[PDB]
Amino acid sequence: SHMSRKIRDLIESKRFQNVITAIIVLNGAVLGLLTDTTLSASSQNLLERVDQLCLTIFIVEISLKIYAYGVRGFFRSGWNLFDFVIVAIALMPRTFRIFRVMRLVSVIPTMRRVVQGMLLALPGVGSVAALLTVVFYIAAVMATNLYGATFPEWFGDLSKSLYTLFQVMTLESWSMGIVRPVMNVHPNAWVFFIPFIMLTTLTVLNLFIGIIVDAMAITKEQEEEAKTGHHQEPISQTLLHLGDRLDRIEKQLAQN
Amino acid sequence: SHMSRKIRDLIESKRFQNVITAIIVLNGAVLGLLTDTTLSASSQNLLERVDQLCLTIFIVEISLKIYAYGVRGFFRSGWNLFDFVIVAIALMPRTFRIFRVMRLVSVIPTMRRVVQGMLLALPGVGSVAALLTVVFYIAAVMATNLYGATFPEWFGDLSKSLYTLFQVMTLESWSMGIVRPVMNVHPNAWVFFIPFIMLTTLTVLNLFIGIIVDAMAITKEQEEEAKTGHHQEPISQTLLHLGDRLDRIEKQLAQN
Amino acid sequence: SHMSRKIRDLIESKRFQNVITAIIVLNGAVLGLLTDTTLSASSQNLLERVDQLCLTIFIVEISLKIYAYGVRGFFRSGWNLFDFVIVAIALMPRTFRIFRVMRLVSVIPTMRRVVQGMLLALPGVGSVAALLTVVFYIAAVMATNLYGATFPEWFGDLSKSLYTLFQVMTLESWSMGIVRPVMNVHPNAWVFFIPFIMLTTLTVLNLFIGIIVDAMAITKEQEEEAKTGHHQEPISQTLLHLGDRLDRIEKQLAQN
Amino acid sequence: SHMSRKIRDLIESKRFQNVITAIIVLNGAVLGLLTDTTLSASSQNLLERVDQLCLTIFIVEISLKIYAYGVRGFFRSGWNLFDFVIVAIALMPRTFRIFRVMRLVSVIPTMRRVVQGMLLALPGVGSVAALLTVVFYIAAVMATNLYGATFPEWFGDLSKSLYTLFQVMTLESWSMGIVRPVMNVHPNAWVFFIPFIMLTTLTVLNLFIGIIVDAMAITKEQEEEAKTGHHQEPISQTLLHLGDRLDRIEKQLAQN
Ligand SMILES: CCCCCCCCCC(=O)N(CCO)C[C@@H](O)[C@@H](O)[C@@H](O)[C@@H](O)CO
Ligand SMILES: CCCCCCCCCC(=O)N(CCO)C[C@@H](O)[C@@H](O)[C@@H](O)[C@@H](O)CO
Ligand SMILES: CCCCCCCCCC(=O)N(CCO)C[C@@H](O)[C@@H](O)[C@@H](O)[C@@H](O)CO
Ligand SMILES: CCCCCCCCCC(=O)N(CCO)C[C@@H](O)[C@@H](O)[C@@H](O)[C@@H](O)CO
Ligand code: NA
Ligand code: NA
Ligand code: NA
Repeated sequence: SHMSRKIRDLIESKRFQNVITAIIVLNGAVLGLLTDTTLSASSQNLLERVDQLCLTIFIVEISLKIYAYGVRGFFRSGWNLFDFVIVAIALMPRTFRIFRVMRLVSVIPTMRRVVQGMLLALPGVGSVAALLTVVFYIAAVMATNLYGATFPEWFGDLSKSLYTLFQVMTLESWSMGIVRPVMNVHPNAWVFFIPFIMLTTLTVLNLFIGIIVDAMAITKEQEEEAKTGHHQEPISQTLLHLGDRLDRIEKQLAQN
Repeated sequence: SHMSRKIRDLIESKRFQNVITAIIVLNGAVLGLLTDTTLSASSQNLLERVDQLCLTIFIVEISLKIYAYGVRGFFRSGWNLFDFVIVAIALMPRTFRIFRVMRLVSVIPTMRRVVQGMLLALPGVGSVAALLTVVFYIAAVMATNLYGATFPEWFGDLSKSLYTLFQVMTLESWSMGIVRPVMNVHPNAWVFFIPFIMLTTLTVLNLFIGIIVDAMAITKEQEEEAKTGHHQEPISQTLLHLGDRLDRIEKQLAQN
Repeated sequence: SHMSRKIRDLIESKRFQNVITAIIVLNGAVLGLLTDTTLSASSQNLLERVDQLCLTIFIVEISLKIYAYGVRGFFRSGWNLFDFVIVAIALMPRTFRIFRVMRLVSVIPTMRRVVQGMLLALPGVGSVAALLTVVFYIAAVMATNLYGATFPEWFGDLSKSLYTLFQVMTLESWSMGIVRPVMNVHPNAWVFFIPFIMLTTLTVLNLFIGIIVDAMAITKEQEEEAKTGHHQEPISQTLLHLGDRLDRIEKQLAQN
Repeated sequence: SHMSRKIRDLIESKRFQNVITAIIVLNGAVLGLLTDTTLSASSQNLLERVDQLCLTIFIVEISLKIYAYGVRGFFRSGWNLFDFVIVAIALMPRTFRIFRVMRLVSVIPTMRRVVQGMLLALPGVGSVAALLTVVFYIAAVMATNLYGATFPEWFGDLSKSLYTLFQVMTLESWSMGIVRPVMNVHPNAWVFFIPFIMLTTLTVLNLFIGIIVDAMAITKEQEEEAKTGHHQEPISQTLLHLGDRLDRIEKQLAQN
């Protein structure tokens, strides 16, 4: 229909995106002002009405999209489903309303592309992340059995051990706060903690670098495709096509 | 005119740059000596006169440049505008006079190229930086509402929360100083702080690596252009021109 | 024989790997539950029987493999030898039974490939690691002689000095906890500690980056070979073969 | 002469390097044992004689080299000059004798190549290092003037400010130890310290990454040259030579 097509063009315009972005920012500002515990009853009531107005504008925006794309066509996108859930959970009584400021990511295409690159890079580091998880679990069981009776606040149970080993991997007071006090009772505890630090810092840096390198390459391809319609072909494909042109001319020269 | 041309050649010489660099260093040294609170009145007066002499030499230098390049031609460069502002603000009464040691960057071309590469890499990481800003704002609102009444020095208001979340992202006493004391009152606070650390450290490292990788490539191109007049063409352009030469010879062999 | 061939196909199936993986996870869960010191005698007895059952399943699995591959054929693989040692040490009475959760790495091929890439990258960083070791040894001898009599808990002997220099390299309380107290007695101690930090942080980051970059490239080749049978040839080999095709056609055109 | 040639072949053999390496290790071990303050007079005397024996073996080694290469030919190498200085300073009475364990780097060629790559990468990061130095100097002058009277232990003078800003750049107790106590007196001090941290951590990581990336590439070329006599030509040179072969065959086909 012509009407649904005029609505799609309104939705996909730069001005509509700018208005929705401004309402997300306004809603985020009123939720930030609502943290101020010194506000008067009238000021709080006013800010709650601005929040209610912002939420109504998002309802109109979402309904406008579902009509212009169709129920199955709208829910086909993960970003639209996210926008729908974020707005729908506010209707029908979580206390974390500030999470709808995440709509700045879903509404702005360049920010959406950064997050997409990070999410798409996750499967590729799954085995490095599983290796770190295995090391953490093994270390937490060992630390609990080794130090739980003598240092129960840090290692009294599996949950406590996982927490203090995460602190140890981040290098936060690992020695003055944790390992020197442990070594006063268990002199060889450095044999456990120093290899734990070497392994986890190497593995977490491998995990982070793997995410970053891949996310940057995916996002760069997505930026190229969003502007020109296509991305730069990999150097391997360029060299493959160069070799194909050489086979075509070699078959020639030989007998032609 | 011949005079303006002789002045331009004086300004663009290696000896003039070396003299201006020496005056910036001398001015920086006298401002560093002026921090010593034990100095006599005569010693302070002497150093203030050396500072005044340095500032007069920069006025002569700047005027010499504005005459030799023209008002619009001088202000066409951002570095010249910076040099002009830095010297002009000293005339007419900020207390931070030490900021004119930044002229070492604007005067030395290799240092100027490092800063240029860093500034030019900023637009390309704008979406990663905006994502970190969104995460910080959301986390600061949540932390204020969750912990502000029980830990008001760290999370009593939005400003306090942003400050302590910046400390938490840098891993500084995050656990022994902040999260273990918070968990004594809110046992599940690790559910907030550990994902906050994982997300912000990954995102800030993505931001820093993106700046560094791009700044290094831009600065390297600028060094090449400043020495030879041109930079190394990207491998994609070399492979494109190689494919063009193959099309020219294939059209040949086929029927020639 | 046909029987050994039917057993090999059972062992190499996805379902057999999934069952062995589930038994490793179950054994890891019962060893994690056994850390809970509040368990009843009956609960502990039950968990010890589940652990015994898991260990028997691994014995059947290992025996099944040794028969289907031969004694020399099974021990030809380092992963099979690891699986054998891990299970065999449990029979005949270390207290660290949780180390058999490392079998998740040896049993899952994608996790095995991550560890293989890390182990294979170690020879290539051996000289960077030896340089860090030389710097640590020299610094520990100097720190012991310089500060051992005045700060014996941190530098009283070589072992203590190596431990506190490892803490200093990780930047943990290096200044508020170690160097400011040392400088109260030895004012120029920053001349030792600040160059030590600059050198070791640069060298350890070189060591970690060298491991990560190489492990990622080796693991990526191993993933390619495990799926297609071969890996992507290096760009140097592609350009070498491209130059060979040009020599074949140049010898032609010249006189043909 | 034949004798000098037989001596050069002895010096350049793998067995002579292995003997000199073993004497460096032995000398390092006796200097490490000499740190033990509980040793008897006889044990100390014995270790000092082993140190004296090691030093005599290095004198014979150095003299053997100066005769076999000539005075100007020996001193032509920076490593030989280093080996000469290190041994010669021990004769004629620094207390840091442990520095002759640095001869492990000069004697072992693969370790020598790592250090060479790091030294050769230094000129290329000189402008990034100068930028960090300029930022540190400016910040130290500002911090001294801003906080020196209220926090004289940390910022009382330029030297104190440089030290605590180096601690702040390493993120060590930057907030709980330095900036929160400063903000109790100067509430806006975060406006100084947070941009200082952002700038210096970005710049020091740029400095470290620039050193590492270049040192790794130089060392890899040096390893290739030491084994085969030549290094891998850069991809740019391979593509340049590929384009030259295309010009030779295009001039042909056109009219041949
Ligand atoms: C891979 C990273 C995994 C990090 C998270 C692991 C710990 C999660 C469980 C947990 O933290 N607790 C269990 C829920 O009660 C709370 C405590 O057991 C523990 O945090 C102790 O530190 C307490 O003493 C705090 O007061
Ligand atoms: C993205 C990074 C953003 C980091 C900076 C955010 C905080 C900026 C505002 C601010 O720090 N203050 C507001 C100006 O008054 C001061 C305090 O609210 C706060 O710093 C508390 O820590 C006080 O208790 C200090 O004494
Ligand atoms: C390359 C990294 C090497 C790091 C490990 C070096 C130290 C290993 C030896 C060691 O730590 N000790 C010797 C065994 O007794 C124990 C103590 O000498 C020392 O840890 C002191 O800190 C004590 O005061 C602890 O209570
Ligand atoms: C680019 C990195 C530069 C870091 C090094 C800068 C400081 C060097 C000078 C120095 O540290 N001192 C001057 C020599 O006396 C000593 C003290 O002024 C200072 O260290 C204070 O912390 C004292 O209170 C220690 O007790
Ligand atoms: Na700390
Ligand atoms: Na740190
Ligand atoms: Na600390």
